[PDB]
Amino acid sequence: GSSGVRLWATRQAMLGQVHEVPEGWLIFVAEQEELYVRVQNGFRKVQLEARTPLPR
Amino acid sequence: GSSGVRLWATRQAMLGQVHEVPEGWLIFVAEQEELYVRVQNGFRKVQLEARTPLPR
Amino acid sequence: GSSGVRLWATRQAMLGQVHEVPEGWLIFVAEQEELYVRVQNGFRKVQLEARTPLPR
Repeated sequence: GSSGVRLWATRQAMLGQVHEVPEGWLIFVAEQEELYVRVQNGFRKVQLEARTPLPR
Repeated sequence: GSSGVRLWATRQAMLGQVHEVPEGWLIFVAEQEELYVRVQNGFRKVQLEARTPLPR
Repeated sequence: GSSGVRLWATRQAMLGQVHEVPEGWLIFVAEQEELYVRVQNGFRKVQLEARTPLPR
């Protein structure tokens, strides 16, 4: 099957809808700059490194 | 270019189709709750943290 | 809100277009086998593990 990536502006908006995200979808929250994957009965944060700036 | 995220229920199901998944696609296997990225001649596991529960 | 995954052959190619990738998209660079997520004013590398070979 196929899933994809969903994003919300804030972790707050994301939590309001996370029950409705299917397992296997990635979830990004823009304010906090955090990435997770939805799993059975929860979600697991993806380890990210420091921000690399955009090229000049 | 654009890729996406593919999803399978189990390890065996994913291993059976992985040759046909192009590089740069993410792969989620629900049973193991593991996420990978397809790379040249194989795939690399994405490091995940412990499960965060869904809000009550 | 949904995003997705974009890929490029090389890091140089990706850097050429990364301003036009929206926040919350994942970015894969094939030659370097690196995975990032686009964030405010930059991009963050995703921690990957060693390559698992494709099944026999």
